[PDB]
Amino acid sequence: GSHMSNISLIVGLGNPGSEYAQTRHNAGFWFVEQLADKYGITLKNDPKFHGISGRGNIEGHDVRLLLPMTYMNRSGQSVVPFSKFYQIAPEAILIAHDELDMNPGVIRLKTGGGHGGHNGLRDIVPHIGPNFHRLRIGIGHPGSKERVSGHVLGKAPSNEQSLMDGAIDHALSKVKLLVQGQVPQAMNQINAYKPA
Ligand SMILES: Nc1ccn([C@@H]2O[C@H](CO)[C@@H](O)[C@@H]2O)c(=O)n1
Repeated sequence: GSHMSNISLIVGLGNPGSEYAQTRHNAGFWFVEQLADKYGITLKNDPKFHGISGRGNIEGHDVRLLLPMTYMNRSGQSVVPFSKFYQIAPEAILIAHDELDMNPGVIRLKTGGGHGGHNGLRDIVPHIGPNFHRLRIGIGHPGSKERVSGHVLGKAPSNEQSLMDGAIDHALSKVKLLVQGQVPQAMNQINAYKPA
């Protein structure tokens, strides 16, 4: 299975389909797809676990990537059985997701805590507990709670998209630390990112 807090499973949350691919709620997909491309990890169809998944080497470590294809609020129906089958403990899991409570261009590595109202995380924490790592990709908040669906299911304006893209790019460069178990250093160096 997994080994200590070397990250060996990286999950990106999002919704399937071209209609959702550019929406803010797919920030985790963006990160994992870009990471897969950087390291040459093939993301292939994985019907058994209701997702797309891959396995390959990141910096000398065997890592698995997962994009649930369940729709966001059923993400645990992919992540939980996958992690159980491969014997990956929460402490070895990184979940990338959009974060309403942070600005575009802000990114943070967090360990633990609740779902913060994120309905993908809400589907995962009850099963595996909170002690997985999160890459919180700021997307901003619409202001009101009745607007949250329109915000997360919206396509950001170009300035906000550029700010998210730069943050995601920065985080990609820090995955080496994570797969090596250097979570403190990764946290410091990811959380210090500024866009300008
Ligand atoms: N055909 C496409 C076009 C874009 N994207 C993703 O949407 C973000 C915003 O355009 C991009 O940053 C990101 O690539 C996608 O996944 N597939």
